Amino acid sequence: GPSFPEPKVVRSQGGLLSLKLSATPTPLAIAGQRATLLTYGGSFPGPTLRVRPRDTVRLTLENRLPEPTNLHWHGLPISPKVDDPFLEIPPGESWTYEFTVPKELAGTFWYHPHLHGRVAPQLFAGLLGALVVESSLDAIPELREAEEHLLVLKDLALQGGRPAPHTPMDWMNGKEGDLVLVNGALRPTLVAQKATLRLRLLNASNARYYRLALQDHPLYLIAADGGFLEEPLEVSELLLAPGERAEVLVRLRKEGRFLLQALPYDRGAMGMMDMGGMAHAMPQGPSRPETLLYLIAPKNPKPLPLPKALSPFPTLPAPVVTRRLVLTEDMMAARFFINGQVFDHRRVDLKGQAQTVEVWEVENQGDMDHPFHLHVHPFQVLSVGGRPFPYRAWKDVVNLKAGEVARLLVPLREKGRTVFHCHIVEHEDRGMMGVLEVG
Ligand SMILES: [Hg+2]
Ligand SMILES: [Hg+2]
Ligand SMILES: [Hg+2]
Repeated sequence: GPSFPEPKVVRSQGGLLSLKLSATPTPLAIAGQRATLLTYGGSFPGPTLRVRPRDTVRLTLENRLPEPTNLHWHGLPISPKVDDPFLEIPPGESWTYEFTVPKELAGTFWYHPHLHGRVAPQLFAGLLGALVVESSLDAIPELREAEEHLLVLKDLALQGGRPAPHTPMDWMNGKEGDLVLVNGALRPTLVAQKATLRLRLLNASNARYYRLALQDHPLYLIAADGGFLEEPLEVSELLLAPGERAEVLVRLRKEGRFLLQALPYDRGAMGMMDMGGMAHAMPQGPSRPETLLYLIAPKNPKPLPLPKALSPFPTLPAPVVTRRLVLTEDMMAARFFINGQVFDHRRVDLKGQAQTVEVWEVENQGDMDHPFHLHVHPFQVLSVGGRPFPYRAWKDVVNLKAGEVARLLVPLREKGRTVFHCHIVEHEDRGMMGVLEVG
């Protein structure tokens, strides 16, 4: 096969992507060992769905798991009557999701389960795949001539040839695994044929963070979770929290081998100690550095020039309401809260008006990082930790370190009931989720 493994792509045909996927336990070879995972389409990751604005998607999900499941069309601004976080597909049953891809949309999105209390074990076991919305912007020479790859960043732990079970500690911290994989492969080699790479990045991990840095190179950020930036932004490193996506250009500077690494990062995970009296909780400290892939540059690389511009960000109407959402933790109970409450699917927490803009102030009063995700309604991050964001782009997950406040500009789009929650998925399963109704 190609030296760099990527999920198989399924493309829309004549404006229609019609596909049947089964969620099924699947024996496969992964990282040199045999394991049974839970997969879509018999693969890990699931197939990449590649569509264009205005395409029709018709996806029938058959549930061959022993428990209920569903899909969340993560990042897509579509109706929560389709992207329905309350829908349960029982074992053996099927459900067809049908929607039209919005006209003003581009980027890397993804699909995975969202059923309260069951997300963490299902996602950890392999139920995830990417969804790419192609853009006319993709035809500009500076992108068209780049070598494009998808990197699905997802870790795993195996026990007895199956995904390792969640421990009590995993429910508190979010589960991380020792196998730190890219597209299900262990430290693959990417032998570049072109000097400019266009990498679409997806953190599909339950809880692991990826503090991305390419040896000897900067990265040029060109898209966030849900759309292009206005122009490329040069960065020395790029943190991807669980659920986040990004697209970068890499301009290879000389021949040789360069490591793409996940550098040490302390997200506030905790261990337990006993040193005289307490059987007390203690910081795990930063993650160990990981090599994600080996990038081999071609001979005499001469990168394309960067595009001068990408996509102008919409000028939003003035906001009509400000919200405050405070995140807190009870670590020893593995319970997590928004404004002092745990999720209740019967309880509406916020009621907003379609087509108005709201300001959401999300404050992390816990001691761990908490990435905050809102379904259905992409947002513009204005600032985090009191620092203004250095670009304008659509996001749907925003990371908050302990004590930080994020201020978000949230246009409400589709009407209906949807959810917002922590995307360390164990924390969502353990209560850190609320309900928004848009009318
Ligand atoms: Hg998600
Ligand atoms: Hg969700
Ligand atoms: Hg969290």
